[PDB]
Amino acid sequence: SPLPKPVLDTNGKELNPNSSYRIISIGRGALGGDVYLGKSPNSDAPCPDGVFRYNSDVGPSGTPVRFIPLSGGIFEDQLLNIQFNIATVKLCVSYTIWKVGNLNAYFRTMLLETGGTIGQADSSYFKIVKLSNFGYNLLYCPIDNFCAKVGVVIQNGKRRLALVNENPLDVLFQEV
Amino acid sequence: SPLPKPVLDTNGKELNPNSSYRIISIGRGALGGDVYLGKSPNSDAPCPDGVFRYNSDVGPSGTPVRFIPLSGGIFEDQLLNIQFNIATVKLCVSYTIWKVGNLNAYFRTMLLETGGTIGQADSSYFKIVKLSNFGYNLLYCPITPPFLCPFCRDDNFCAKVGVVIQNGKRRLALVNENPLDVLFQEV
Ligand SMILES: *[C@@H]1O[C@H](CO)[C@@H](O)[C@H](O)[C@H]1NC(C)=O
Repeated sequence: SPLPKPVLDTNGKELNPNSSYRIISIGRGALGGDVYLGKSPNSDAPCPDGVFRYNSDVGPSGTPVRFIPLSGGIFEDQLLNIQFNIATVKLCVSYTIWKVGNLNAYFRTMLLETGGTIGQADSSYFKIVKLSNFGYNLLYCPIDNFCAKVGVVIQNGKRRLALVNENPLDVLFQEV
Repeated sequence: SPLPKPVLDTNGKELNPNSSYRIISIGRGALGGDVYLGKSPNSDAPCPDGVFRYNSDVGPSGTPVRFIPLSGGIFEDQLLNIQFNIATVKLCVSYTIWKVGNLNAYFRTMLLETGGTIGQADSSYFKIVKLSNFGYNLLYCPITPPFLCPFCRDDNFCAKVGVVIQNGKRRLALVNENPLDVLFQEV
């Protein structure tokens, strides 16, 4: 019985819902590459709708996000929505909001997408956990409580975030 | 346009339409204060609609913006729209986009607001220029006749963007003199 612990950014500050963070990797160079909003393949969607991370961190920085906790603050092991915190055209507002996709028969998993909703019964909820001595992991939780770890599959040469069983993605939160 | 000059951020790097910048003050201390999206008192907008700067740089950092040229890249003396680069609800998307308000007969000028459009005939276009030899200034540049604008004189009827004190807050606004001197810090 430990009690709720705050998530901390790379500066050691508690995550604030009114701030923006890049989700960066544990690794540097070739193992680096921040999370970003990109275009998927075989995607009907009118807007960018894939959640990816870069193939190395020697290039662009990630797309910032905010965390919308269901009730109150950003704490470990607590449900929240995640949304890329940038301006889009009216059409694409939905497509900043993280969502888990339909089970993809080739990968035999669900890939992370955008196009969901904030704070509803149909929304995709995630939690931030410390499964490790350094950094955090993201889990997807429907409706401990039957969650799934987020990691990466390789899709058209890109790092596509997806649900996995082993090697989840280790991340830190870098205030923007 | 004696060869076209890209606008540079605080690292000397050319500004890009797909990055975000904070608009920061140039002076530090009490002269400091980044641009932010704030709630206007005396506005019935359904979302915050005021372009302000903080009263010193000890407070929060500014609301990031992106620059959206009418055409092409980001260059000095070239028309662009400006938008605070943040997620909002659908009804509030407009209120990330910079525009010039109507004549405020009390301040005897127009206040900078959000509520605008991007890349249309009705959009509020601005330019990034170099008046003083350190940092940049913003101008508002009417693309139709500014019947209503007191300070739309300069050259092409462009007006200097500066600051007025509204409920003890620095509110951006068209000024006759003392333009706001700004640097762009990549987010
Ligand atoms: C910004 O926009 C260009 C437009 O083609 C795109 O290739 C790129 O992702 C971005 N980066 C740079 C450095 O231009």
